[PDB]
Amino acid sequence: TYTVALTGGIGSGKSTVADEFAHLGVTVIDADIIARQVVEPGTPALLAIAERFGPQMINDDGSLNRRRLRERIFAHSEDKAWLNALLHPLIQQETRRQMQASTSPYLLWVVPLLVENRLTDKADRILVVDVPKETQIERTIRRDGVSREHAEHILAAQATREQRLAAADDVIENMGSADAVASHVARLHDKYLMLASQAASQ
Ligand SMILES: [Cl-]
Repeated sequence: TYTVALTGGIGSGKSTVADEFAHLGVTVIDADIIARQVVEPGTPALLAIAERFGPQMINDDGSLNRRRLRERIFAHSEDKAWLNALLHPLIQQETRRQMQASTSPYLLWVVPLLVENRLTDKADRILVVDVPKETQIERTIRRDGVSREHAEHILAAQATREQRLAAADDVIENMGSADAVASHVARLHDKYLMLASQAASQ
């Protein structure tokens, strides 16, 4: 299936761009969403986490108390492997299920912040969500509860803004009026529909 990679640094707001594509019927594959889905309220995996580590793992709406789980793994690094053994097969199965259930002309793949492979191994086109460096820092401080220096450190460990822009086929600046960002998405959506038709004609 014709695949567009959606990439962007921390604080780029790319999940809001992904949502705009989703609103046009595009299947969005996002490992961060799928990881939350496999431990949703009522799931066997969430029960296993609570039965091992305790009822403090579950908040009052039934969802995972992520910080309490992070604390447990931080105290006992051996429980990383247990958690990966529980969740990794579920994440693989759910990723594949969502891909197989897709009926859209193309797929949008939200690239993780830590990328292991060349994006061109998977993507037919690369879309970078770009914002100024200071916007990344500002948004990360507000959303993630980190200090400025921490945000600057995360940036230093990610691909640079310049490397991301150079690798991109298209760039969407997640800046200015939200209406205009959404119109930019709609314009790119048309380009991707045509490219998917061209790829399928072959
Ligand atoms: Cl292309």
